[PDB]
Amino acid sequence: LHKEPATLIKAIDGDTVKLMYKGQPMTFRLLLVDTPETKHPKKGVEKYGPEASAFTKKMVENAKKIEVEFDKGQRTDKYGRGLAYIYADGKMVNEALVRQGLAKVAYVYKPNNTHEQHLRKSEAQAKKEKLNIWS
Ligand SMILES: Cc1cn([C@H]2C[C@H](OP(=O)(O)O)[C@@H](COP(=O)(O)O)O2)c(=O)[nH]c1=O
Ligand SMILES: [Ca+2]
Repeated sequence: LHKEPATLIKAIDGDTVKLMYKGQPMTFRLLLVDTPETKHPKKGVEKYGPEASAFTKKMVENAKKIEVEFDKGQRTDKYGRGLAYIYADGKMVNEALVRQGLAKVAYVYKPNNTHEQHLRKSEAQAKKEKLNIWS
């Protein structure tokens, strides 16, 4: 996998952010995780939804550099959102969320699962420390 630069446009929620990529505005959906819903009515505003959003926001807004890393399978989901691992000053947002108990490992679709084990170890640690979601 290779990282490429992107510029923040706006953080939408814990797992969705709008970025300028290759000179174009796009919405990215974080690969392999799911932060609680703050938007869809069919879901409501789930617990930690707001916390997860704040965490991501803070993380991307305060970063010097943002980078996107596409996996080896499809790069967009059926809604047209780019599917990537996003890094803030070299720190993976996807993992930071899981490590804090602010997201669960979800939507594992081969071959897009290069960092699945890594994300899975962080999640177990978050679970064993009973953080947020796991509290
Ligand atoms: C993360 C991810 C989500 N999606 C789809 C699965 C879900 O579709 P459905 O809308 O049918 O549930 C949705 C989850 O996104 P959200 O958490 O943003 O709702 O996005 C993919 O297709 N591939 C992915 O890699
Ligand atoms: Ca979500």
